[PDB]
Amino acid sequence: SMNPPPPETSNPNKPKRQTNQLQYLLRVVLKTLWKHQFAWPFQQPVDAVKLNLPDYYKIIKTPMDMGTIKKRLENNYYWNAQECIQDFNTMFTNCYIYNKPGDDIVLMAEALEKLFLQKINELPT
Ligand SMILES: Cn1cc(-c2ccc(C(=O)Nc3cc(-c4ccccc4)ccc3N)nc2)c2cc[nH]c2c1=O
Repeated sequence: SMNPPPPETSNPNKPKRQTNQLQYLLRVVLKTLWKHQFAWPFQQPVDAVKLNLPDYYKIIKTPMDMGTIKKRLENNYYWNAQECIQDFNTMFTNCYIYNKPGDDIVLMAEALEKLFLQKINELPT
């Protein structure tokens, strides 16, 4: 297909372990962004077929979205908080390098990124 398989969200042989930062990433960061008015373009992988973006996966080499991030957190996929932060950053980068700077999608991404950074700056140690 035009669309890749979605990113893996299960880590079957990794031990399950909570950390304060991962709890924060799920219960504060992801929860706040997931419920935001502008979350909808970002809650699932970009469907280049339905959205008619035949070049999307030519430009975007590392697809990422909040649906994948949510599942990863809910499955304890990440070994540490920085991996999860990196996925958020990748999501936003993809949006900013593919879409035109004036597009409404970019304005929505910036509002979410602002909120993301606001929450990340209060990440527990
Ligand atoms: C990251 N990213 C994402 C999307 C994306 C992803 C999903 C949608 C989607 O679901 N639209 C939708 C919206 C409505 C709706 C919403 C609000 C009010 C009324 C109607 C209804 C149906 C559909 N289908 N749109 C754009 C996208 C496009 C171009 N570039 C990107 C991009 O980089």
